[PDB]
Amino acid sequence: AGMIIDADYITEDGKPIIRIFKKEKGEFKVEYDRTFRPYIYALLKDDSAIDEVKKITAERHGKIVRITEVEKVQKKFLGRPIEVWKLYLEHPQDVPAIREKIREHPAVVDIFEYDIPFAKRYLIDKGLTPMEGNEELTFLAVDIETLYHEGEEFGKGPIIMISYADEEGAKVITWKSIDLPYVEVVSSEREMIKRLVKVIREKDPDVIITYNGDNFAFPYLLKRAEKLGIKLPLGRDNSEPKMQRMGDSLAVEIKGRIHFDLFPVIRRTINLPTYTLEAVYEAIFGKSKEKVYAHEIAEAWETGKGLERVAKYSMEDAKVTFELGKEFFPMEAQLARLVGQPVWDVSRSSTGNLVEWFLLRKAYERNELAPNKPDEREYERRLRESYKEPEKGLWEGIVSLDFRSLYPSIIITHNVSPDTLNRENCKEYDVAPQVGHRFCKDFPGFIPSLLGNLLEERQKIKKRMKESKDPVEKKLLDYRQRAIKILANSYYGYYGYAKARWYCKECAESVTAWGRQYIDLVRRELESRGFKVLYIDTDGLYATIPGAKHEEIKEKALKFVEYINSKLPGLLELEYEGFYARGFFVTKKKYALIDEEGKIVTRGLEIVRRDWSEIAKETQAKVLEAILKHGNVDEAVKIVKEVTEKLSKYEIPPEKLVIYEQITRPLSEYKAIGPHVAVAKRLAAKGVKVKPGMVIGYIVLRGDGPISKRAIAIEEFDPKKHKYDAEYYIENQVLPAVERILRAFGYRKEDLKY
DNA sequence: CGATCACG
DNA sequence: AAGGTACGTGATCG
Ligand SMILES: [Mg+2]
Ligand SMILES: [Mg+2]
Repeated sequence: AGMIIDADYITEDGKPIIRIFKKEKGEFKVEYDRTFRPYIYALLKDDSAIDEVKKITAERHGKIVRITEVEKVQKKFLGRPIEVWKLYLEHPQDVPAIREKIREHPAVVDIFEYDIPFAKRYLIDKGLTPMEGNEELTFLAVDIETLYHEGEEFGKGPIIMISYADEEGAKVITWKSIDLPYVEVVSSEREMIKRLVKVIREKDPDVIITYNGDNFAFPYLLKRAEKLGIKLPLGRDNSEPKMQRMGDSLAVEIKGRIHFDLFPVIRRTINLPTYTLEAVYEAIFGKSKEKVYAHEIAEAWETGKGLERVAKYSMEDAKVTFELGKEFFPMEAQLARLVGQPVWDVSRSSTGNLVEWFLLRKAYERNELAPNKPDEREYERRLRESYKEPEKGLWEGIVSLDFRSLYPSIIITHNVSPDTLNRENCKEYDVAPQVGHRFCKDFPGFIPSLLGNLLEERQKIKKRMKESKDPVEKKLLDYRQRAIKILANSYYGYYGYAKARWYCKECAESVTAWGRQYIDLVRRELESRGFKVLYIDTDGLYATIPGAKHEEIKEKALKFVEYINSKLPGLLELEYEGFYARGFFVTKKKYALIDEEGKIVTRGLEIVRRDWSEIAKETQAKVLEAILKHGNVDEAVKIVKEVTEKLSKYEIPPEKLVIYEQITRPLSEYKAIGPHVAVAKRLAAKGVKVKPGMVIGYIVLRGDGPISKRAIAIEEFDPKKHKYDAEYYIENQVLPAVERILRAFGYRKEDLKY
């Protein structure tokens, strides 16, 4: 009746209850369902076996687990009818307890759909789609500033400012006197945290926007709330924000709301060497943002001087986080709806996992038994499966062309699907060029069928946009057709994704083989037009007209795409991505370009990370600037020769030689003792409370042996007594950072010293 | 070398 | 207050 924003489950008297969080004509509504039961499927060697199989037992929470009910069902598997048994369980946590007991059984051929989280199982099976309708959501951006000193335990320093922003403006809560109109002064860290809780409960936002709140703002708020003995009842059910382990990093959920962390979103959507809020804001809104570094914040807080500067930075962090959230949420909301899963989960997923959620829902709709995810063995074998070289030098006036909108059409016309591949007793088939894979034409494949529907749906949205005089629906429909384009263009890549259920190596190669015929046509037609192709990948190409005027290159390129699209049948489409003033290419997905506005765009080259020393990062940025901004590779080579000589002669300040690496576990848990851990053990031995989250700063000293034995804690480094390892900083830091870039110009590691 | 570890 | 724990690249260890 309203708009679904999330779904989860609660346990009551040992039984699961599904919770559906809704927004209905401006109001928060929570619907409960007690009737949905967890299940798996089992393919048996013979029907007789069910009598033995239904009697399988497990143990969970001290008590035994049973198969509640069994049901024989007819489904489709590998494009063939299949008879399997639906095995019902009492609680979803029963599934991981009993699934291997069922799989182990001598009469069970295989088990299926045994790793689908219960709340997602519910949404699929009940045919429920989140984010449908015109329902208007409310938003709040939240940020925090902490007092930090070098290499402190996560949460030792207090939170000193909390900022938030809305359409009503950006505000700061602090516990020191600062005279600014947007600053609220409270008495303590405890009262500042309680004020944020009060702001969230009163504003009752549907969406809480953060910039990396999954790993910084919420874990820190929770750590300080713990130390202070106070609760954070931010959930609409008064629950505290909940930390979820996603990879090695975290994910924070706020119940009844959408915690929208922009950090994974922006990282997926745009290409930047660093994802600082300042770099991101400038990239999206073309406006500069000032950074106030942690050491400046500590100095201002401790001295009590220059606090206005810190409060302005805190306020801007919230204000720009609000603006970025409003910019990036509409597309995440349309992707959620398209795949039929909540924004929380979708905003945190790869495109491959978006495809899998879309396929799982469509598989239920079409009574198609879903394949299983590969085991560790199969996953590694897929990674091991096997399926031009760029022009050297510095090129000017580079035009970029995108091929990606070609592949969905190839999958559909050739019926490329795992269920149509090398079918026995097939009457008509398509044979892939060179590779020779045969795709049955007798029935539309599961994937080609879905893709066709997706593409038809996009054409209908586009037709509705041309015929619409309402700018509000035109905006919404624009996000919708874009969301379809993103999902449709992810299928080619998905066929080759090693963790995919509907993984198909032969599908991916066949699509590559058929796609190549069009790529060779584009290449030939460009070359006859005077263009030189500098780089080609399955995704696109880069070309120039050697020694031509920039507007002439653009005009001819724009005319070229207009022409090719008129020659290519159907929905096969070439796209002019952009233009670059300069660029160079090293190998596949290793290149660097500069646009006409001076913005450097690189792929697979930059080392902007804390585990690389400043000297290596500084040298790399300088080499890229000499090449792209100055068009001078000889300047770049001289930069490297000068830096290495300076390292040899001990002319580089020790602060530019520090390496930072986080401690992620108790020190005794390490299998390999890397330099940061060798340093950490020595600190612990000295009485330092070494805990996970600590970031270890070290300098590699001159000497015999591996680097771990020669690493020193930065706080212990004495320039008089210690001598850094110049050979380590030259060969393991500086030269690796620049050798890949310079290789594009004919230099070897050996050519970059005197 | 393969295993282990960390970055964003 | 559930809920399977990404992914891909590169460096140093053992
Ligand atoms: Mg959830
Ligand atoms: Mg901040």
